[PDB]
Amino acid sequence: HMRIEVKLLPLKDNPILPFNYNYEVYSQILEKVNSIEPTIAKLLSSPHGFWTFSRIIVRKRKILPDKGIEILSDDVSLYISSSNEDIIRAIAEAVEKSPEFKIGELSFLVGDIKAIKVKELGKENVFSTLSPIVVRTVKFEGNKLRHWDLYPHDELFMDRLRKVMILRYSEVMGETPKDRDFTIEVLKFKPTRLMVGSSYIRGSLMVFRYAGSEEIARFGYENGFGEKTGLGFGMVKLIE
RNA sequence: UAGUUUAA
Repeated sequence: HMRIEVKLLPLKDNPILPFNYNYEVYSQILEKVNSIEPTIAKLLSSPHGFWTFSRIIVRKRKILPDKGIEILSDDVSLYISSSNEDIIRAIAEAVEKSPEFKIGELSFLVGDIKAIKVKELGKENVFSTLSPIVVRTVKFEGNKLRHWDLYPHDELFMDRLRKVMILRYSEVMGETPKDRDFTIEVLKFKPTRLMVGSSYIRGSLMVFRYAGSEEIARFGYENGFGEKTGLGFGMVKLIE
């Protein structure tokens, strides 16, 4: 398990961060790890989800629903996480090498790059969503095959996430997970829709209590929960 | 930041 904080610096003044920055941040991270390691940057774009990143955390904010989030604080930080040590490596160097970010009209400098300590998984534990968890099912509109975004109150929901994890864990850990049973009781929730390119993505910010696997947890902890983790979704933090 | 606008 490896988790890092990347502190960012705003320029110029009265900085305003759009809410769907979500996609771009990932795009730029893919350029940056590309130049220095085109080979490891293939895992970044992998849909099977070898990593996660969080929202850009803004500690002092004024929320102005028209324009975006107001930055009142010196620096804002973003947290990348993953199970295999070598992606974090790539990104550390990659961004420290070309620390120029722009999301919409807000340009960014990479201030320091630290390493976050990983709070030891409990026996039974609780997670807050550090970036909205996504889960989807196939849905047909007439002829073509598109997908439909799920929320915890949809019933299929709990059942996709079981598949989505077991699928993902076998597809990276390389083997089937020993114990496949888990259940998550949902303590909080807010839905969100974020933009990517021309399309939309709906996912569930939420707090919740997970029980029933060492690895499914240790795994969802490192690489996040559900689908599309690579784009900045699924990352969780463990509060108790 | 138990939180972040907009609800196919």
